[PDB]
Amino acid sequence: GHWSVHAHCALTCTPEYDPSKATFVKVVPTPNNGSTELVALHRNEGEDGLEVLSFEFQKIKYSYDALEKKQFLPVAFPVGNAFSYYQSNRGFQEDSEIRAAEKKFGSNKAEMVVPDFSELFKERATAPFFVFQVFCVGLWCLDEYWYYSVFTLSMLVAFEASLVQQQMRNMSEIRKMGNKPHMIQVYRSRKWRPIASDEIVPGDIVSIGRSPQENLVPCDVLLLRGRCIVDEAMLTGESVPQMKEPIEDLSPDRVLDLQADSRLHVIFGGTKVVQHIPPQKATTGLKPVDSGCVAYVLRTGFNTSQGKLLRTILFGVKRVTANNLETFIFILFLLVFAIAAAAYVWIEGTKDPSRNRYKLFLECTLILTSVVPPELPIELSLAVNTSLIALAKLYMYCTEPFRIPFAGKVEVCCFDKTGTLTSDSLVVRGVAGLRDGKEVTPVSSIPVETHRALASCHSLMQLDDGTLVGDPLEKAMLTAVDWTLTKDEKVFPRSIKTQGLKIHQRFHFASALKRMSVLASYEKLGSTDLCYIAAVKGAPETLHSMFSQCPPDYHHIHTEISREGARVLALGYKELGHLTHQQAREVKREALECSLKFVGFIVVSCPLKADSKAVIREIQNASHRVVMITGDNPLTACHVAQELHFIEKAHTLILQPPSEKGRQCEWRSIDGSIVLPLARGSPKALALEYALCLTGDGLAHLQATDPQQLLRLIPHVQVFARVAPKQKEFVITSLKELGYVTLMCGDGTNDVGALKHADVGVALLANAVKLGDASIAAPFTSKLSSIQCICHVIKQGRCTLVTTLQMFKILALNALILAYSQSVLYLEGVKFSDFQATLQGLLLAGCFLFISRSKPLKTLSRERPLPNIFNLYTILTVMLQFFVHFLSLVYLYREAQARSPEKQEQFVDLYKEFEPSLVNSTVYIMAMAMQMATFAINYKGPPFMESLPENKPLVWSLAVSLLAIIGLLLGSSPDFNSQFGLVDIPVEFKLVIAQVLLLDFCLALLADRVLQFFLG
Repeated sequence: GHWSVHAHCALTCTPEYDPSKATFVKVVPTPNNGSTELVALHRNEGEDGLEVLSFEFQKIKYSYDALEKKQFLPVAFPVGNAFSYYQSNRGFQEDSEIRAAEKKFGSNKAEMVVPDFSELFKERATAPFFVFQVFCVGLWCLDEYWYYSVFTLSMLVAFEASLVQQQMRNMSEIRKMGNKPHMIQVYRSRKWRPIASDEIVPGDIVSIGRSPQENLVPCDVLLLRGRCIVDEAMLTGESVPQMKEPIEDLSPDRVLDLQADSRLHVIFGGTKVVQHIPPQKATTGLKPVDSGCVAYVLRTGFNTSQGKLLRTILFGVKRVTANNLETFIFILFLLVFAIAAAAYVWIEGTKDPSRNRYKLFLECTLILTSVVPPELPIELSLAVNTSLIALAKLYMYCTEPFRIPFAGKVEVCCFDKTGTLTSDSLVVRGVAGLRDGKEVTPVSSIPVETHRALASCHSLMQLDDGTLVGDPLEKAMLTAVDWTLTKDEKVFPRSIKTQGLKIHQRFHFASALKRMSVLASYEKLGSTDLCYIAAVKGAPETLHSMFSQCPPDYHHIHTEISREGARVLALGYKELGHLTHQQAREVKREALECSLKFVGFIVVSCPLKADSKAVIREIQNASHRVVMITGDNPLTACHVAQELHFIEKAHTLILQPPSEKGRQCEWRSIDGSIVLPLARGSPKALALEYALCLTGDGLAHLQATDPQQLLRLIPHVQVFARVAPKQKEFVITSLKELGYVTLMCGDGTNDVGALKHADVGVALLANAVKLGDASIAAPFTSKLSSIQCICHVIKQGRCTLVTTLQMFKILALNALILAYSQSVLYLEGVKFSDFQATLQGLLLAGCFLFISRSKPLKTLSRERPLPNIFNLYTILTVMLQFFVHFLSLVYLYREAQARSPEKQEQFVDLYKEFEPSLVNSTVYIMAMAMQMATFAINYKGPPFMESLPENKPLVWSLAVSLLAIIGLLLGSSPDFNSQFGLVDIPVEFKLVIAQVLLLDFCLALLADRVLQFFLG
């Protein structure tokens, strides 16, 4: 189809090479994705005298940089300009130049293109396989087999129309998620205008706000000023809304990076606005009529994140393509036996001079067309569709079907304990470090300084309804604190006679700094002066050095707290003395951390889910390896891992990078008793001796020193800890490079990048639907917080893979039987009339459809599905069965031919049509027996799928086929077999026919089962 396009383009107009004036330019799709297309260039007048030829591909604009690069390049977006310049940037000033800029840089239309069902059918009809099929149908027409042609063409067009219908049903959903265009209050020509969403262009300044109609954010915008409560669920999927901070406070020397500064300052498109905080009237700047937060438009068109993902959804694949090498080699092998049969056909026919040659070549081509089954990719699509529909009932969505089959081949599965293996809600047991010893004191008895430190240090927010929403950790601590949080960022104690604390501004968590700070002031008792007190929290290991005064048992108590597995978080509070109002704005975010005072720890219990234990046990029972990738304390992860039996060795040793440069890395055990430096040899012996786990800092050190030993060590490691999001992508890709099929289950925003690159990925959304950033483009998407989705998806993958193997085997045997039977038996002047091979076509169609709908078991088993069709078992069984059936067929033919009386007249009138015979009867009955035997023998039952009797449709179909075979062989009803035009056989030789049929069936069963037993 794609190659068929360029011939038409060449015919319409010649390709043009000269860059002076090109009428049309071919578009290279690139192997990753896309399709071959031709686009007409756009010629525009240049105001400055410089012309640019432009084209649009997938609604993405690219330009020929005739000035510097002399090549096609995408249009540069205003995001690349300096952050400080945009701070100083005012925006456009006049409307004529506004249309000038809109025309010259293009526009953005969030509406998508939905092809018509007729158009979709026409576009699918160009596929090579449908053309091959319709050619074959025409060949059956030419061989006078008119009924055969009409039935096969009807079935093929019916299935293609069914595919088009399900494609249209999917397109209807994409239409449903489409966002209707709407008016927006935007700043242009030094004024505010009512402007529709479609006509927004980058460089515009828009003051967005909480729309009374709950209108979604049109596109990505950069929050210039003000605070806003934004619900990024439908895009990002975090149940916790992410705060947005104004950039006027940001330093001008900073250079904006999308990856680093995405969460707190740039407002993504497609999100829903809940509440916007208006800036103070004292500040001088952009003044909006609607009193909404002013924002700058960075990215538009489909180059925005939501647009990128949904356009990749649309123009990525119409239907899943599975024309892999295995299918090609299957066709090739069946075609090899086809060519052998056809060669015998031609030779034996040419041995006879009387018969026509052109007709003989016609049935030769008929045999060839019959060999390649017209239903070959149809049932692969059917099996994938049935698997998808079955997997749908488990409340789990699948954005892309194609790596569903990859689920069966999984060997190593990755898990995250944060939020996925443990509930995020949890509970707080107390506040530690405020009393002598390792004992944790209740929240009631902790000092008031700890009370204010815990209460102030929170990023929680208040909605219009005022419901408390935020991080479950902060949620739980404030619940223990019990101080009310008001919409005015004032924290009031419920039962404590202390003045409330008003948070002036919040510094949020940074991954690199591993800390966050809160800056606020409290009124002194008996005076109106404002005393600024700042409470901070973060990584205890980082927070230790920043304490000015610290107890000696800090690391000791931290070690024992992490021993229990409870999440430990150090609390800090600095006096800071008295501060002025302006100086509070003056102080930067990295200055609050210095000269801190220790306040104590907090123990945060992580409750391991009970349902986790059974699924982990089952997945280890599946001859699979499980690896833990998480970010908390490494020995905390060790406690979690041993609790779920992730590690079963006598001891486990942690890896640390050495304090001094040039020192060889040395492991230390959890108890610390066993210490051994890393050896250059294989860690297999140590792994047998004890379990190994890697820390994130050690991971970085091993990356920086030499990747080789790291690559050797990764496969045998069970626990990964303190791993930042980039290094999770690192570890997933590293596991993939070893060749093991990778499965990962993640929920947090840190896991998006890793789930992007995993071979099979599932994303879990709490509560609910959120439909997170990953879940848009994750391989799979699950709505249930439990991780039973892992075992369910693995089971479905096993089932679909075994079904595909089954299907290829059935098609191979059945095609070979029908092909050889027809090929030689037409040579003997014995061809099927319309009714009988119509019947066989119905039996094949019905049996294929019923076996396509197999059901799986309830529990998985230790045995592993075969990797693919390319294994010795399949080829050896197909050949052994084929010879076992071939010998029987040859015996039947010779035994019959030794019996039928010869021709009465050598020359037969050409006008005479088919007249019934007995060889017809024997060959058709034997072929039916062979199809029945194929279906009965090759159905692999437990423990990979249900038993043979359980699949009631297939049992009924096989029973009907066997009843038809037995009734025809008996020939009890003369009307019945007369309708089929089958001549009666003498009973003395139904005896032999039945005996040889049973012998063939039993030999096939015994041979196949003994082969399975020997090569299991």
